[PDB]
Order: sequence, then structure tokens, then C-alpha cells
Amino acid sequence: ARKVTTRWKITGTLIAETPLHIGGVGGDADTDLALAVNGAGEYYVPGTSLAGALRGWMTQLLNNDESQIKDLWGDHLDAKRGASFV
RNA sequence: ACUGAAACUGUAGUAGAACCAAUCGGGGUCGUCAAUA
Repeated sequence: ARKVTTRWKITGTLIAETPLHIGGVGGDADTDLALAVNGAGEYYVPGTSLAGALRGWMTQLLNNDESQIKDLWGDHLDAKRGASFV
């Protein structure tokens, strides 16, 4: 497989400090923009939407350096990066 | 007159940007109603 010196499980509670809206495709007959729901119909944060939230912030932190970002979040086109480590 | 073996359809990607639940409105004030004798 991919070598992993150490795997880290990072977890905790995220609280909405303001209201939240991750959108699905949009519109449930009660709202023009409808919240994203999982296959069980439960309201959820897509891991895509949180990954890009955290990668996006990190991109601003690291002055939009592609190198260290792709070192942690993967890259489709570098010949030595591929899949994400987060 | 002899089954090929082995191989993740996967990798990167924030359903998001913009949008005022808002515009107008004195809690106000007078003669009506019935049809005959």
C-alpha cells in the first residue's frame, strides 16, 4: 500500500456558531435553497464541503503555496502526489 | 491433447458568489334607521 509512518484520527465536536447552509442540488418545495441531506435524509456536512473549507483556509494561511497544500491534500497531476493524506 | 496469472475506475476539486422580508397605512370617528297616516 501507501506507506504510513503514523495514522492520526482527529476528531471533536464542531458547533454552528451561526446558522449553516450546505446546499444540495437545490429546492424542497418549502425553500428555494434546500439543505444537503445524506442518503438517509439526515442533514449532514459533505466531507467534500468540509475538506475544501479546510483546504481553502490552509491555502490562504500558506500564501497559496501549491507545494505544501498538495503535500497534505493530494494532487491529480503531480507524478508523486496523487491521493490526499487527509 | 487441458480455464493464464496478477491489477481498487481511481486521483484533485467547499453547491457556491451576489441579494435589506421589504414598501404604503393617525387606533380612528355622527345621523342615521323604519313607512305610512
